[PDB]
Amino acid sequence: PLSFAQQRLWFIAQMSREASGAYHVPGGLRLRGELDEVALRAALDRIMARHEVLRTRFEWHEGEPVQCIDAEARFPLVRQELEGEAAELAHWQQVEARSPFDLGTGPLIRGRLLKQEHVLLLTMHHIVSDGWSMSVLAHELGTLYRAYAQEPEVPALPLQYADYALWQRRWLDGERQQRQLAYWQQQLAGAPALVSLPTDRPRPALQDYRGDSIELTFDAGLSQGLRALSQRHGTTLYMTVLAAWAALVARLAGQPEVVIGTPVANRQRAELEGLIGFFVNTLALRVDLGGEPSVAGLLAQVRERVLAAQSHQDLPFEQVVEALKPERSLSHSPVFQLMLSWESSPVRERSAQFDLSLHLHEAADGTVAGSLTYASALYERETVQRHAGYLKALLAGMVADDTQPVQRIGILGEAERHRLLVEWNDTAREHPRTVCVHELFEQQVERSPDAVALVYEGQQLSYRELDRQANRLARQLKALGVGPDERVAVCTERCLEMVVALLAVLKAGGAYVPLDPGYPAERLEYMLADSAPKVLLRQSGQTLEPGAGVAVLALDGEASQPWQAQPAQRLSRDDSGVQPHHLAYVIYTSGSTGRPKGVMVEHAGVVNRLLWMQRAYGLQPQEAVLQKTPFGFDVSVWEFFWPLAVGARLVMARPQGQQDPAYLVETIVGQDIGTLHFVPSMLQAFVDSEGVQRCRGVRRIVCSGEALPGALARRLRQQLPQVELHNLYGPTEATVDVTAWACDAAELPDNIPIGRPVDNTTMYVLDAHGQPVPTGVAGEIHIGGVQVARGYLGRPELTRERFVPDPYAGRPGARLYKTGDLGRWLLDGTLEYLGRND
Ligand SMILES: Nc1ncnc2c1ncn2[C@@H]1O[C@H](COP(=O)(O)O)[C@@H](O)[C@H]1O
Repeated sequence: PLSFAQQRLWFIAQMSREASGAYHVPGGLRLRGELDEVALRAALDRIMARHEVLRTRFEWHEGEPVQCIDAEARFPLVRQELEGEAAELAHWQQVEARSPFDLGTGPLIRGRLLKQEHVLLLTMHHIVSDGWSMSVLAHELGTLYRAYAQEPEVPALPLQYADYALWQRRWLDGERQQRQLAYWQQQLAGAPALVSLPTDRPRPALQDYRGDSIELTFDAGLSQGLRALSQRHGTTLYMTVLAAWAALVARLAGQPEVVIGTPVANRQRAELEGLIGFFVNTLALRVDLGGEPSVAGLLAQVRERVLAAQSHQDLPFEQVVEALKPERSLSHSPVFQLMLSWESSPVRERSAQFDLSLHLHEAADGTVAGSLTYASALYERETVQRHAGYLKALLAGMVADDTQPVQRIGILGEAERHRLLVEWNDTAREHPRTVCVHELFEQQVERSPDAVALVYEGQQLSYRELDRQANRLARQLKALGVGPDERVAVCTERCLEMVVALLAVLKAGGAYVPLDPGYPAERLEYMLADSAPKVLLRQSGQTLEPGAGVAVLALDGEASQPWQAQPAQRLSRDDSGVQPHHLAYVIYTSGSTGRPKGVMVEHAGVVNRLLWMQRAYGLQPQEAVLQKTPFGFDVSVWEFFWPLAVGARLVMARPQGQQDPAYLVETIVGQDIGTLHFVPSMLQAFVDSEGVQRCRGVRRIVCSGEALPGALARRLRQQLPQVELHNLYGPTEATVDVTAWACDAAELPDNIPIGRPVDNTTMYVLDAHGQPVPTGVAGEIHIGGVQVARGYLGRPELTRERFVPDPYAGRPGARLYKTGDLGRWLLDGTLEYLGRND
């Protein structure tokens, strides 16, 4: 656990170390033949004196750096002889390119050799070489050894690198540099500053240069098909791969435009092709994927922008970045974060200057091979391998049909597709298919009839007492026409009679409609008329009048005494006639602006939601739950019926009690509350409230409704180290909650996942065309399974738009709910909430 200054200074110190080796040009060469250590010195010294760059040093001389060219050129070759094989070669080769040079005075190109089988290692500094110059140096060394092996004084160089540098000084000052600057500032203006590729970990504040790589090859079949495809469109094999990778990245990142950089040799004139020195320049290629282009159309755009880029390749890329004046970040590279390098007809790269670096070359077999180098801090290895699979899949689709929309080509492999759709939705759990919500309570009454069921301000009802009260009212409801799918509105503040009413409606075979008296009269009257209930159960004191032939029964007070004359025996299953597919409640949701919609929720889904909750958290009969949520919110559904189904007691909070910080803590302590709910905003008030640390008896805090910030979860641990924090997600249209995540990791992330689907529930992250997206890609959350509600009461058109057929359940008639929520799968099979679709 380092401090902030130490962690910063560590990343600052280790950034320089890994980047210190990134300014070298290594190269290996195995020498087979006769042991000819005599014919090697003249071939190495002649090549040194041939290129005045290799024997050039640099000094300070009053304000600016200057070049100090020397006369004689001697080669600094260290000699050894190793016993161990693989482990020894990798160690000597690593420190060969890792041991720094002396740019001040001394050599800048080293060498090591050891043994009729030798190994000539060569390493140059980037200020006097590059990738092209390394192969030219080995090209020259092979000829000079051959001329020695047959024959002294071994074609002369046509131009000096200082002549190139002197020409560049005038060109940078000329008006051709100003035109090339004007084009690049035009081409890259307003381009996206940072690619939003899905990362397995959040981006570090300081760019971590730790890298790794994977190997990828295109077989001869795909390689030939890409050659033929590119021939049809007048593009090179590089333009085709560039077009594919950009389309893939734009699709994965959810961005319309993608900027990909490419190292260019920058030896335009045929005069500098044999020269050694720093010549590479970088070009930033802005590829647009908007408008759903076709494979042919995208290839035409890339072909034009690559040709336009290669015409303006003299301008140094540093002057492009300086002109664009971007918000330079310490966390990512400027202008682009992805590089594609292409070699034509080395050690494993562990340094990552960019997020992804795709290196590809054309092999001898006609196949295309290379590597994909990734930043270890951002991506796991399996993510990068899936990324490489997408590219190969996208390339194959471009060959199979170059007229289709490029952004709709299938890229998912069958393994990942089956994992997303099936494996991560393996939630089937057998439950009694004929049990209704109230029957869960009735089964518990028989097990513990004298146990405490309800507590409200010094009043108590046992399980038997509560069941008999509900039976009496349920028989009165039956006498007023309450039955399957019929609604019973309930208007009351919290009290014992609130739970009597809810249980009585379910026992009578109907569905309850909660009417919170705190809402405006106009709102209550709309819901009362929209639901068209048979009966209105009303607390004494409430003045809500339905008219319209609706029967009004008093819920408490002297006016409720008549239905106490009803027998307290239970109604038979044939008397109420209710079944799990019948409605249990209609709870109105606002959604946005306009009239609220009544969500019709059936018994079977509620039973499944309650049975899962007990399996996951194991509420015991001696525990207490706090009823603090307004009963017009469906979170109250499990507050009511979870403890009553398992034997625990439900403590009804004082009306508007959760808004008093003193009352909440005092009630938690005074009543031994073990489980309660918070929306994240009110959990913040709880952890900031006086005396929250007194609540060490709390067992479970369930959080839902809003995004749960990781900092709040971590803050709750410091205040109540014993409490289990659980993040639950779900809309009303899918029965309260459909995913859950326990916040029990030793280190909690800033984005707390919403978790994994609950029992008999499926989750899908789909694109605009209803197709599953790769792991980590954002898409719209769709919910399947038994908890999907029946629909919106009296809104068949809206029901049809949001409750769509389920093509993935493998059973006819199944339906999905389109949530309007954005989410993504994490690589560990957990879901992450990202926001609203609009
Ligand atoms: N754990 C959660 N994290 C983020 N948003 C949530 C969570 N739970 C619920 N929501 C949001 O609340 C909506 C449902 O609210 P409601 O239907 O009023 O219960 C969801 O569609 C989400 O937008």
